[PDB]
Amino acid sequence: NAYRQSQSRAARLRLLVDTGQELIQLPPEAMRKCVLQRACAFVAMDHGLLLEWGANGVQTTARHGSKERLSTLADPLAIGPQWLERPGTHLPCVLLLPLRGADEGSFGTLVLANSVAISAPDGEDIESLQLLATLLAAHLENNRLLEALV
Amino acid sequence: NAYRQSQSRAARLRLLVDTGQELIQLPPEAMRKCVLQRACAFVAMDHGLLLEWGNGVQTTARHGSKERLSTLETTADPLAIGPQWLERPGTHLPCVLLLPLRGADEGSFGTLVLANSVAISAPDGEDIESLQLLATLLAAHLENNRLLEALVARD
Amino acid sequence: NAYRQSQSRAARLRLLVDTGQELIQLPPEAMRKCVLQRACAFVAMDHGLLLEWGANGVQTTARHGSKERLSTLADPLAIGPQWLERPGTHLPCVLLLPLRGADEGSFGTLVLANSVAISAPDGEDIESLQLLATLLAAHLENNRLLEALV
Amino acid sequence: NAYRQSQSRAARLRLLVDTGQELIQLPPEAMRKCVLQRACAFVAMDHGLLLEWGNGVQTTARHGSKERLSTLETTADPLAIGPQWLERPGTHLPCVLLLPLRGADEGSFGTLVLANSVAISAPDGEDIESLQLLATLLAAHLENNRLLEALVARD
Repeated sequence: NAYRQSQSRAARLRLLVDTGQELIQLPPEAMRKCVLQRACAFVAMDHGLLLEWGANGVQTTARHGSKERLSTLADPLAIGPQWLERPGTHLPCVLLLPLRGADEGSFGTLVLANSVAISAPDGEDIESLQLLATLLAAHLENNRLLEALV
Repeated sequence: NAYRQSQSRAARLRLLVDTGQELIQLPPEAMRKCVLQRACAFVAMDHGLLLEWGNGVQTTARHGSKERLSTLETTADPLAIGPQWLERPGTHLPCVLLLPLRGADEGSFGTLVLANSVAISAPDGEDIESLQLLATLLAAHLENNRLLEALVARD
Repeated sequence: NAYRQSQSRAARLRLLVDTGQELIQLPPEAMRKCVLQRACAFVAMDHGLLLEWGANGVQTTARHGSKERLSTLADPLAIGPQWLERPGTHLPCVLLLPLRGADEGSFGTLVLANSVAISAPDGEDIESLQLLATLLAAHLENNRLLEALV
Repeated sequence: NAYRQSQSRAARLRLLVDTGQELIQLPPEAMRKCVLQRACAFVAMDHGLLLEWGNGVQTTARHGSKERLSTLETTADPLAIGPQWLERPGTHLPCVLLLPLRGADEGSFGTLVLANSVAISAPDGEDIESLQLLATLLAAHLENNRLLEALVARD
């Protein structure tokens, strides 16, 4: 269907351009919250987390949606996206997007989660979210390097 | 197509110059309705509202059925820079465009919210950019009014 | 000529959208400098000033190009644009764009000036610059009201 | 036209996803040439350069005749937010598009400068927005490299 493809392509492009222009203007805490919110909204998922480690110990640096439900839910060796179905739980569907930096594996992960079972985002939507995750990862790392130099 | 793009660009300029000129002339309630109505028409989106916050979020203008408009979340979004296109499949308003209002003061103090009853592709980027500027023009004028009112309240 | 019109319309639209999105993100001093620079570049004029008064006495709050040449050059009752030819001078052509606020007349003016005689910008270019001047004027006034409330 | 806009949007996405993927793989000099070449091709602009500053402004990549490129001003523009389209009638490069580079650090530290030897209309807004994001992707990666180099220099 060309209309659904048409819609698909536009939504992806707007996500990238809109999130990118905002991300580079915001201070670190706001940035992480806002990228997470925009990522979640793109796939219509009602919860999310940004997790970061190795600054080993996992820290939640942004959250979207119920903290109780999100507590009901970190692989530093992961590099690829993963869609998890979790039948009969409070967050039945979860998308994991590893944040990759200077070392092997990942130093964090974007976690997008939904309170209702839903379809996995399609391959092309994941590819766009991965591009965005690369930009976020670079800014997370750069902010850490900036602080190390200070 | 060169001709079509030139003609679309003329339409964007008319929207901006004509509405920007008129905002100067109008009282705040009239400004809000004018911008919302014109913005909705410009991109053929059949619903819209304007949200403003400082108590809490207030809906200051509406276009289209109040019933469907009620289904939209109305959260303050002071951090927002630039637009957001949202797909909300299966809902009463499956497509939504957010255009923040930001003046001279720190933070966005409102959002122009356009919405459509059926799934459509996001409007052309330069339509979106024009609507974002129209929101910015509205914001400057609404903020001016607020600030002058606040200053007269101060005595 | 449809191509020159095509070019004309695009340049005007980009000016408005680009200047507007930047203006609302910048602190007051930067804002005034950047709107002036963008205005000047739009009409390919190599000098400019932003003048403000009534905070009566005229203050230069942004400048573009040679301060010496600009010294070689304020009506608070003016409201319309004006193109001045000044034959045999250091700045042979000048565009004045009054900044209108809460009172009759203007509280400032954008001055765009060129070191070489050139054609006046066309009516449509002036109309776009006037729209931009209205946005700038509102922000100048709002910044003053903000300070008055503080 | 719906079909044409969908196809243009596919081309913008390819540019972004494909180039963004490749930036990860490449050394800094290669990153700069790749983005400049692809950006110029994408909007059919026959010249370009990349400017970066911290001594002073340095031209770090070029595309097209160095002779015509020399005619462009090379001033640091740390305050710039978003693009700028310039008409420079009668010059060697009568049309110029500026796309700032901004990372995590305060201020823009460079500009992608695209330019054309003949007057053309500004590219479509969503082409411009895509090129601006490509500059942003480049910036993040160039800044990362700079910062890691600065940190190894620190011992």
